[PDB]
Amino acid sequence: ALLEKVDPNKIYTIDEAAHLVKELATAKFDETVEVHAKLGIDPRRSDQNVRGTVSLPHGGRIEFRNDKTGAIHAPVGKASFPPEKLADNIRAFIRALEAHKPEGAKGTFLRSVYVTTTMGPSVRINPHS
Repeated sequence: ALLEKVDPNKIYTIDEAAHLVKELATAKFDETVEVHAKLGIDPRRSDQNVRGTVSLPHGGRIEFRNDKTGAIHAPVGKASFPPEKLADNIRAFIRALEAHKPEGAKGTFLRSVYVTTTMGPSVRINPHS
């Protein structure tokens, strides 16, 4: 079972997650791996809008933007990808995100970061790993 391979309370490192999202993807087609991050901003305030692009080391087409709840979502590869390639794409997105903490936001910028495939449990990850 998948549920028992993921600890909902545990925070995983970028490497661990990459190797775990492969055991969660069971579909016969190739699921997309997606990164989500709840930002330390206020959706209410407009000068706290995060919108930038980034080139994935292993891919390339990706531009992010905060949603109505101050959250950022982005695909970082396919579940078929070798684990080390997912791990690099995950870091490249974060390291890029962190450079955009708006001047008008006080507090931790990365409040929660997790990874998911098209179906299944989410994998909470330590972004500083």
